[PDB]
Amino acid sequence: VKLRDLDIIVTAPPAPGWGGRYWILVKLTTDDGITGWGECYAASVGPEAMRAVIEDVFARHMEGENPENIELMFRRVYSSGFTQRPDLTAIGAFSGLEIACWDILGKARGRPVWALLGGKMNPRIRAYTYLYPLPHHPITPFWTSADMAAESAADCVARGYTAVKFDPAGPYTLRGGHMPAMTDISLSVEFCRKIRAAVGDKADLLFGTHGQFTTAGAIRLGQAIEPYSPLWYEEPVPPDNVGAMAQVARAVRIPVATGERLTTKAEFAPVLREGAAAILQPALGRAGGIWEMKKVAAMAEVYNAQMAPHLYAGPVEWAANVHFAASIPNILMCESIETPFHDALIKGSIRVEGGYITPPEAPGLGIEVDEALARANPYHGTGLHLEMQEASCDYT
Amino acid sequence: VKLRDLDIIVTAPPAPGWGGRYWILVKLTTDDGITGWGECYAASVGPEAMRAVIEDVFARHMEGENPENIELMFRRVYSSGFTQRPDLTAIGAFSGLEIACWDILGKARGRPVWALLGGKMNPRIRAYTYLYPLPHHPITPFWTSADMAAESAADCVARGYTAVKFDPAGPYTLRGGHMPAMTDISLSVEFCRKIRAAVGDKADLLFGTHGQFTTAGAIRLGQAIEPYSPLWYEEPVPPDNVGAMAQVARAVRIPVATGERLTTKAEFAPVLREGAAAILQPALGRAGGIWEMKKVAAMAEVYNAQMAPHLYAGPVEWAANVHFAASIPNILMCESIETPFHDALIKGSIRVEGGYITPPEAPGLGIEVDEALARANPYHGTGLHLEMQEASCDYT
Amino acid sequence: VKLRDLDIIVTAPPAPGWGGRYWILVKLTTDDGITGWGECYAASVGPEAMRAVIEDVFARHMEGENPENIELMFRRVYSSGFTQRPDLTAIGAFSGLEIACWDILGKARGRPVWALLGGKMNPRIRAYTYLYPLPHHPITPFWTSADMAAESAADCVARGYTAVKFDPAGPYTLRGGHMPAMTDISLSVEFCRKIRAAVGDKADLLFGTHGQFTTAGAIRLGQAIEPYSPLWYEEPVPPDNVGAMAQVARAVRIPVATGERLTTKAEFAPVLREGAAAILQPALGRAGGIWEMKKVAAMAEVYNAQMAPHLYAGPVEWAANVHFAASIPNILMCESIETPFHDALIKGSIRVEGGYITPPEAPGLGIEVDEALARANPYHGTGLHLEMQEASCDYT
Amino acid sequence: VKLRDLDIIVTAPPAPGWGGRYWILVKLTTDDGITGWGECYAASVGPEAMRAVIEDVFARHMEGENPENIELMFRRVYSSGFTQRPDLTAIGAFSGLEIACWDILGKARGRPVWALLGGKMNPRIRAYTYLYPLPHHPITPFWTSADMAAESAADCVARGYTAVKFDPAGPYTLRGGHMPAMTDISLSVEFCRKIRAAVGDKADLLFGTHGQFTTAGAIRLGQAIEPYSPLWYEEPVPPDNVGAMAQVARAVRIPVATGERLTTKAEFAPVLREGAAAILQPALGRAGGIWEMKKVAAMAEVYNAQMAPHLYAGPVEWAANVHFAASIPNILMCESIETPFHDALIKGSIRVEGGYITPPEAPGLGIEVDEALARANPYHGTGLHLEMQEASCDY
Amino acid sequence: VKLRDLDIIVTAPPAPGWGGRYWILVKLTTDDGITGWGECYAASVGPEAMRAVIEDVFARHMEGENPENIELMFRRVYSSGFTQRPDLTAIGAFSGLEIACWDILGKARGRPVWALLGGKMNPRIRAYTYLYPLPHHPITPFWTSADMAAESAADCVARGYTAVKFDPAGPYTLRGGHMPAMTDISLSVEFCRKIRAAVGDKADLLFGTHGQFTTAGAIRLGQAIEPYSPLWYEEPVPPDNVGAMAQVARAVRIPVATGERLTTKAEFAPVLREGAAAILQPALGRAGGIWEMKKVAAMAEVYNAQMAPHLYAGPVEWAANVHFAASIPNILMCESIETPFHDALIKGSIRVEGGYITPPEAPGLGIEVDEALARANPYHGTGLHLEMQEASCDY
Ligand SMILES: OC[C@H]1O[C@@H](O)[C@H](O)[C@@H]1O
Ligand SMILES: OC[C@H]1O[C@@H](O)[C@H](O)[C@@H]1O
Ligand SMILES: OC[C@H]1O[C@@H](O)[C@H](O)[C@@H]1O
Ligand SMILES: OC[C@H]1O[C@@H](O)[C@H](O)[C@@H]1O
Ligand SMILES: OC[C@H]1O[C@@H](O)[C@H](O)[C@@H]1O
Ligand SMILES: OC[C@H]1O[C@@H](O)[C@H](O)[C@@H]1O
Ligand SMILES: [Mg+2]
Ligand SMILES: [Mg+2]
Ligand SMILES: [Mg+2]
Ligand SMILES: [Mg+2]
Ligand SMILES: [Mg+2]
Repeated sequence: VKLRDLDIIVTAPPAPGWGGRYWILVKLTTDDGITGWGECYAASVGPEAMRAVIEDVFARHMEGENPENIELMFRRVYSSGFTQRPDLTAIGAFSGLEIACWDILGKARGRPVWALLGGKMNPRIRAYTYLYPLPHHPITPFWTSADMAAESAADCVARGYTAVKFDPAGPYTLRGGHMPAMTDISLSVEFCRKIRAAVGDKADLLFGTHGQFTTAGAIRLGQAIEPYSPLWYEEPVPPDNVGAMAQVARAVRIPVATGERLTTKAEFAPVLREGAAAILQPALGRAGGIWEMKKVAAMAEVYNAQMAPHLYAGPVEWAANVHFAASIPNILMCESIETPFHDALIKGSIRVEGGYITPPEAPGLGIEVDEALARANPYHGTGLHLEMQEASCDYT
Repeated sequence: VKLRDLDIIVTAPPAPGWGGRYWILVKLTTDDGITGWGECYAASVGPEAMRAVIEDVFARHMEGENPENIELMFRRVYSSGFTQRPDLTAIGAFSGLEIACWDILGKARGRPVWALLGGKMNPRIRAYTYLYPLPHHPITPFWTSADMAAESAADCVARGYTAVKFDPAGPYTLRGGHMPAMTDISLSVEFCRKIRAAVGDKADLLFGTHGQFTTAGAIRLGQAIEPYSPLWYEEPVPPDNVGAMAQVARAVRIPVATGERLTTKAEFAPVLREGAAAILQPALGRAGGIWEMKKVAAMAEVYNAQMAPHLYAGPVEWAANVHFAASIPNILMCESIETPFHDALIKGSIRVEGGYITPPEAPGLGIEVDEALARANPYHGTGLHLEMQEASCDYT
Repeated sequence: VKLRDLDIIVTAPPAPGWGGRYWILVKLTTDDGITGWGECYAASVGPEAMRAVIEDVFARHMEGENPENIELMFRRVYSSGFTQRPDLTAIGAFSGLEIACWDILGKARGRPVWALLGGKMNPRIRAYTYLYPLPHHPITPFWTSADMAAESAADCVARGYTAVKFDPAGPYTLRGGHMPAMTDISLSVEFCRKIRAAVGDKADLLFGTHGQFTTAGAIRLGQAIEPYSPLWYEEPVPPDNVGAMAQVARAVRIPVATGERLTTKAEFAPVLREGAAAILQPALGRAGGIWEMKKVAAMAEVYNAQMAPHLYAGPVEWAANVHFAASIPNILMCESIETPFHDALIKGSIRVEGGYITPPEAPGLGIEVDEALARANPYHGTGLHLEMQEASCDYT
Repeated sequence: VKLRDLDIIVTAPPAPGWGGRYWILVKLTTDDGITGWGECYAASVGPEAMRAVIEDVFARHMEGENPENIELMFRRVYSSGFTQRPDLTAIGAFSGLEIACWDILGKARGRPVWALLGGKMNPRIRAYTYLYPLPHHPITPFWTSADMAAESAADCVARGYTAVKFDPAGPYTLRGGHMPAMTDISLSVEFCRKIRAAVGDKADLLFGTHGQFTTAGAIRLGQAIEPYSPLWYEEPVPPDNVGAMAQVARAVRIPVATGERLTTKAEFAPVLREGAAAILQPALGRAGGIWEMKKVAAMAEVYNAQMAPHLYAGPVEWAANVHFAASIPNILMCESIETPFHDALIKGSIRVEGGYITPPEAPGLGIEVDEALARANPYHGTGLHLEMQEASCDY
Repeated sequence: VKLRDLDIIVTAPPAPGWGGRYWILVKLTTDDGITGWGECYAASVGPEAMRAVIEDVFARHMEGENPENIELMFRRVYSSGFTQRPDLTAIGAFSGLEIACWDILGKARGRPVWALLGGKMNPRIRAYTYLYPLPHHPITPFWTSADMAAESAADCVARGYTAVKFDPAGPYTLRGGHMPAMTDISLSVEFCRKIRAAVGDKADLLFGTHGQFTTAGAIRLGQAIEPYSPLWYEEPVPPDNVGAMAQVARAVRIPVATGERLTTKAEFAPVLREGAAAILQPALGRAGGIWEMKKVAAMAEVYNAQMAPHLYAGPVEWAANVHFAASIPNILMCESIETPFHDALIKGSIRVEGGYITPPEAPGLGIEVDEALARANPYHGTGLHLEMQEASCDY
């Protein structure tokens, strides 16, 4: 078969909007009518600019191609316009389209995507979630309340989650790395202490930092939270300096996790080689798609390192994560977001049950995308999927 | 003053089209009506998608801002959408806009841009050019003809050039690095031998490769051309592997030059640190603009390394290169392209004279852009500025 | 479907016998009657012991399993008996069985194997061959005759080959590395000189050493042959010391190729990481099979390195090489052996044509194995596929 | 003399089966009637296939050879079939045969094997044991019971042992390294705390992990057990990544020990060179035999590192360990397993006495193998000596 | 048996005295009357002081000991007086005594020494020699004559030698490394050119420098001789800086050989680890003896490096080299000196024949030492075995 048609749907999750301001869905159709769904993860520019980028990438490198030719299509986009180094925006476009190709391939083969990726390694995939406000928690105060976070952790654990994520360490800003305030450090310690007291040995603590810090700052914060045995320390520094992250990794006793803002094996390889991270967290809708991330997973294997696929986006990218995770021996866990809208968008096709995800057995990604629901929920705002503060860190 | 309006003009150089399929010009206007001109260098996606990207970057991060705030505007774009690592496409958009800001600043200050960048280091800037066919040379056979290249080289020296560039080493393809054919090596040797014979000591040879090669291939080719004392070996490998390039630099006795496909100090710093290149060749319309490249020039200084700004684009980016070059102690030379169209587009405001460029004394970039000429030459081709071949290297 | 039956056929090539004393072929049959062919490359012990080893591996880890589960089956064999490090014999057994699984998968999917491996990268694959005696050459004197080798090189070029391999450097012995005799060095120079004269730019020289040498000896030999621009220097030292090989790589101006005696990504990753080789030459019937070697090919990509699959065995392993090579962007060339028996054994299903190989379009490996022919050619000797002599290097 | 005959006996230890499902014994006879016994440690494939491998290795490289020629026979097998890099299965076959050659050599020389290896360094060799259930302990609950492990440790100390080993860190699986569960870490801390309280300064704690973990996971577990001063941290990661293990060694304050799944000096040298381990634990029946391990012991010397020969097998390999250990300056301790079957199989010829082993003075390995007993205890299972679980870690 | 008696004999080789001013022979006798011969290589102080050192070492650490206990006796001497780091003089004394122990052990075992060292690897051992004046060559002009050296080289080849050594690079002085004169480089080039022309492919050139040079000077000299493909570049810098030798190794395309002035595995291990030398040339009478060098040979194996035992001493140390070399898979070649005195002192027991040495089959070192001849040739001078001049390099 040959790829023929592209539809792009930008959809806005209802309030409180866990998973960001909008999700960029792509729907591909072959010349014989098979449809595949994918999801792009790219917000350097807004959704309208992303539409033009996606349409270009598809028309230029993919339209009329056999969807089997995943290596070739990656090379075309990766090399586009005499580049042949990672383009964060163009590869974001490609990744979503590549995921749709896998959905198509599974349907054409009559097999789930994982069955095409070296088969099943994992009959059940360990899941985790951020700590989100419970219904009685005021949303804004929740983010700096250790007490409320501990309640959310207790509820996650009751529900079967074996790991929970939180970031009490303060705002990320556009200036780059900063030194944490003493209050950021003490709050981070309070969170770890209270969450550990609430979950005991029943769950791991995932310290979900957002690249806020200088190397110096990341080390000072890291050392303070060591006594609570967090399973990982995520993005301790901004994503533009592998050497700086390896410095943090060598100086703190907590495993460093990173990858959500990185793209292609050309960026993941140095992270491993320099010892910057032990746990890789690519967003498949950003990092080059399923096949490219299989290449990265194999690289992680020879460093005795593991994958933990990123999710702060919709259930389509999450379905890609699940098939990917089902097929690799070095899976740690899959980030997950439980909301009515996430579930409804794929008609409950794949779910976290008792803290774990069972790989679907249906063909392709094993999802039924509610296209009507996505279209009934357009994005009207002027913001990006996520945004970085302009105001500096508060020391007063 | 504040940045107010943006106009984007995509212009096609007339046949034979030295400088690529199209140039992306940007024109900014302040709220007091000062106009500034810049040029973007970004072709992962085509002109129409780039229009949308540039509009987004301007409206989101720059509209309404004081043009003095160059550090701030860079931080905004660089961090946009929770990224804060180089985005080749978004920073390409910013870079052109940043150059227009400098044009505006120079006009507001009543000074040439170089005077705002630490003043004048270089009363004259050494230029170079590719070897282009002479009026009596057939175009297609020229590129693989050592005899014709040598004739072109003699002509360049007659007109005062002290350095000439050529790439006789074969096609660059989307597959990534390949091993050169024996004929690629022999042709490269023949070019270097005959061009050296033609120029003697009057000019340097610049071996202007396009990242065609595996590390192994780059070393085999490099050792073969060493006897002709080429001043530099440009992009010996693809731009997505700093360690690989450093392996070439250590294994060949020719200084390695690179950078036209890199962006921001976050990418240039590791190139220096690992010893991947001795000469840095940013395209200012790609790499973050003038101020960001001043940062890189300072970094090159503490490696006893030099800048050689890239030009395979229009005279507006070139003008930016000139002001940048004029203000740095560690300038090697400025890539230049002499066509009637280049000259006409800036109304002969800045020219190579006897192999050298005098920094302009007029305010701003010191150019008068022929906007009418640009608009009379629209681009409506289907191709990208430059493109990478799909067919493999030919060994037969 | 499920794997059900295994047949093992050990076949001896007739005269002149290029490709070793015997080939170990495996035939797998599923519960629904689909057949797949593979080939094991393992001769630490003889074919009778290997038959017992292959039976054990299949029954313990593979019988009853869905052939899709390539990741899982590799993990089972690789970890077998609380090992989980490379076992050369056990993995040799698995590799052939794994290749047969791929033949089955392609047949089940109705697609060529390469189509299941990320699709087609290479519509034509560059082949090479050893220099073999011409009909007018006495066989034994051929191996040390530079004059005859040159004739054979010209012959290969006339056949359309673009690279030729030869080893004039003397015997490999069980003692480990030795220093070459002055005669070994002079003969190697004479070979390179006369072969280069005979082929000019029409073909590459592949210096096909067999790990005879101490690090010191390999460097002395390497420097002597540099003037002839050999494309690679194969196994300059024994395969049991990555650091020693990297020392050679750094001290010689020729790219180092290795891998035929290595197994799994666990061994190939340090080779890349330490810069021991630029070109990886796994024997797929030894190194863990097709999928494991796709993992290695991906690792080679992030070192800007290439694959050149090894062949000193039958056409079944070669078929695996072809499908593997068809699917990777970083293919250099495929080692090939053109004998009447190789061709007859797969009924001319896949052939070298004018120095290149077209990937087959038929399902699975795209071969029709002549089982009757393999069975009519049993192995009756007491030797191993290849053997290392006991007598030392001859300096007198 | 010349090696002429090989006999292979696969024997199964009676329940509870401390030492694994089966032991592969080899018996070599020279042309003038001297017999030597050795033991192979190799289970990538089962005993049936191993018989075929052993027969091949012996017939091809050793039959008809003078047993003095240990360097040559090693080179022959190591290089077999144009290989000349470690083959886990072929070298496991060779190792047992090589041990048997040393038994023969000792007998022909009229000297204990240690006497031929540079002489006696160690009049008494420090022994250690795993913690095994006491008679009143239920077998299954014992492995996760810190209380019972502490009781067993106290008993070990009362019998003279100065070091004890235990692994409470959870299952090893075929998937490769995993992250420990919080309960794996807490249980490991509980074991270390209670065993340390039970033994005080009277014994060392040996944290006998089985390569279960990712580098990250091994560092998290390792840091938690540091306060109890464990003497070593064994196989913290799988045996297929020297760089990963070196990362653990640099990041935890406990000496790393490894080697039971490694083979030949070609694999032990990089471990030392990269600082992956401070203590080397080859299984002599796997790693290339006695002489190859003397080479490794010498390499360990120039890294100020020590040897601790592995034992999860029979008394024959153990006897090889003792002679090896007696002859080296850099011995730490010898792993030992005390069962009635181990003792009976070598007719009580060598024994742990009060936590230490005296090198025997009799010729060869100084053992009398009860061949009849070995033959009366055949292996009837379908499994391997040890096996790796398919199911993942339980969180 | 136990070591009981020590006799020291210092003997001077007659003019022209190839092999140095004197050789230090040691003779050990066991309590049951077995005799063993060894040779010490130690010249920091003269023969009389060395006598006192050897007597002390023997009486303190070895007398009354079973000669089997080679590991233990080395540890004793190595650690003597709270040292436990290489003492050139003390270990030089031990080394000769250790060689004598091996002679005794072989006699007691009824086997050649090589048979006790892992058996035979090499049925014949490749030999080499310095280029010595031919009978019609004037001795003094010979050392700086490329023409005469080439004649001697052609003669060596006619006699079956496959490698020849020479040093045209100038004097070694007590000052330490110096820069070669242009004439030193030119003469070295002339030597290499003319010797290569005389031997073609029939022999290797061994550039046998004596540590004359600074790192810079060694690199300038090394690059100039590269075109003639010398097999090795011996001791390019003084033996007291591993990092400096490694700098030469990385900067010249010739393999570096060293070790004659080094002692124990503690010094050879860093040489390998840092990549300072690819070929190791211990003098067994200096470096710790046969067993200690077997440890070093095993270390060389895991660096894919080789041994070339040093000889500028008597036939007793040479006998030790031969047995050592016979037993190791990684032998390159054995330095040899053919003089009437060498041959007579061991009664022609072991000889170079057609450029190769056959390991003896007789018990022990397989030599019959002419004790009477040794005593008939005492050393009468006041000098040292070799000496370093005080005058600087001549520019
Ligand atoms: O600048 C170096 C690059 O490496 C990666 O860590 C980041 O993507 C960054 O862009
Ligand atoms: O691939 C690693 C990064 O380094 C740079 O060389 C490339 O642009 C890439 O983004
Ligand atoms: O794969 C690398 C090797 O290092 C050693 O630790 C293992 O034996 C493995 O085979
Ligand atoms: O000896 C260590 C390993 O490195 C690799 O080069 C060989 O396969 C060997 O097994
Ligand atoms: O000079 C430092 C040490 O290194 C060795 O090379 C020398 O023997 C010396 O003792
Ligand atoms: O072992 C190498 C040398 O360095 C010093 O530490 C020792 O004394 C020894 O002589
Ligand atoms: Mg995150
Ligand atoms: Mg260029
Ligand atoms: Mg080969
Ligand atoms: Mg263990
Ligand atoms: Mg010397």
